[PDB]
Amino acid sequence: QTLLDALNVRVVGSGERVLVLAHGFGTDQSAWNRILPFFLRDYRVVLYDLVCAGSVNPDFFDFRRYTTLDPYVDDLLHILDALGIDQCAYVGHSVSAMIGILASIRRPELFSKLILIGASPRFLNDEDYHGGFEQGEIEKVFSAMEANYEAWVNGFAPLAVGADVPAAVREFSRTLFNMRPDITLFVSRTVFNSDMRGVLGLVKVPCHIFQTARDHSVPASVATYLKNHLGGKNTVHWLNIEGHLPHLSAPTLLAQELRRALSH
Ligand SMILES: O=c1[nH]c(=O)n(-c2ccc(O)c([N+](=O)[O-])c2)c2ccccc12
Repeated sequence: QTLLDALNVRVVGSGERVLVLAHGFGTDQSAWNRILPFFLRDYRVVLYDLVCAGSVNPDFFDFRRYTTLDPYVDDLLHILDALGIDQCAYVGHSVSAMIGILASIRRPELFSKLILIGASPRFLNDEDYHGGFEQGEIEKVFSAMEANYEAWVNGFAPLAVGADVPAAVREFSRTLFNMRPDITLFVSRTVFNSDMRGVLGLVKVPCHIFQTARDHSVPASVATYLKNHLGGKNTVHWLNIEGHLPHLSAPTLLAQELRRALSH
């Protein structure tokens, strides 16, 4: 209840079937603004801000608490229990895909299906696994972010959007620049340190894996990896959308693909 207020929980739409939209890194729930109109007639939509969002009071971001994805999972389950949700479809972008995977292992009855967008269980390369990033490269990123946060945002946002969609570049820049820099750096280490490979097989809920073309954060092989390793019935959607942020860059097409996945 003070948690619902703290994380800007919003419930809209005319339907009864519950659809949770959970934003990822560098954004807030406003990233779903252009999807949302397509779900109000036939869903009950639940949106919230991760505690790291620039829209959330930075006083709530307890560095002693939010050291792994688990406490983010506790926030998500607290919200669904407080709303009296006993079953939903969940859409998680970026880190929210991994949050939803973990939540479903904790509460396998709460989710009818997960829709994962721009999802990766591991970013760092090793001898047996390609995530797309070297440890040395990530360190240099953290240094740049510390040196000049604004410059870092303005250099990274075009790469994350990927396609030449200047409105989405401005929009992602906007929400990243609203995040407090100390929070952004800490969350960025949470993201790069994540390793969800050992838990994928514990998932038993069906997963739709939405993979864009030329996603700077997620090589194509990682979407294949999720399809092979998630424990339940998996479907890969190879979206006709370029870049990591299809909800910002191609909302009308992403909305129709979500509608299709949520039907069957
Ligand atoms: O240089 C980066 N390259 C990246 O691809 N990411 C990143 C990794 C995972 C993601 O889900 C996102 N994202 O933008 O939602 C971004 C970063 C995430 C935080 C900080 C820096 C970076």
